[PDB]
Amino acid sequence: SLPATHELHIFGSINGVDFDMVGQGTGNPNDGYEELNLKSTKGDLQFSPWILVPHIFHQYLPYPDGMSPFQAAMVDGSGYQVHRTMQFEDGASLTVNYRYTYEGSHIKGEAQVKGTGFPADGPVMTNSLTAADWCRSKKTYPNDKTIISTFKWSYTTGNGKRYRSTARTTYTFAKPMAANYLKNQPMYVFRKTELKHSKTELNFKEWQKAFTDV
Repeated sequence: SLPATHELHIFGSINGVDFDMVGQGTGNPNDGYEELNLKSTKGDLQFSPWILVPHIFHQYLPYPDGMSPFQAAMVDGSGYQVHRTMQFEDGASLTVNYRYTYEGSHIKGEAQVKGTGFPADGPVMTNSLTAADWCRSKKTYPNDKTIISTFKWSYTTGNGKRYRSTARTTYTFAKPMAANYLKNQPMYVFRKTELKHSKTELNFKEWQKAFTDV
């Protein structure tokens, strides 16, 4: 059934330096809200925690006329895997692979990240990231077991300057999606992220709304 609570183990390397975080959260699969708390299990982070946004659960995202394909693939237990690639304007790049398991309304996420190419004088490694612009995603369905989502991303720095990226995300479903979804392409989603972060800890929130060009 539809999720209510969730945990995430997110780990890997930024610029060849390992990191690992765990924690819990909750959300509302009826209006797309997610809260997450996470803690370092190997001490201080050596990069902007903002770099983990937005990577830190589309099972919490509803569609205009019912379940999103992600909610559907959790409810029937078939599920889906995720890969995301993101390219930064300063040549950095980042990947993330997700796997989930489901226990009633509880989700367990494993997210493995590899981030490289971040200038040492750059806002990631200087920790000069303060906020995340609103972001529009475009979702398309090239066959019945795949979705592609693409978007432009932007952080605000220290000085009111902007650090950009682009992103392509690939969802791979074990069962064919329902014909419904195939018919309303593309699906857009607007999302805002908030983040409060120490060196070891952070509280994350997301707001999400799916709409067509209708």
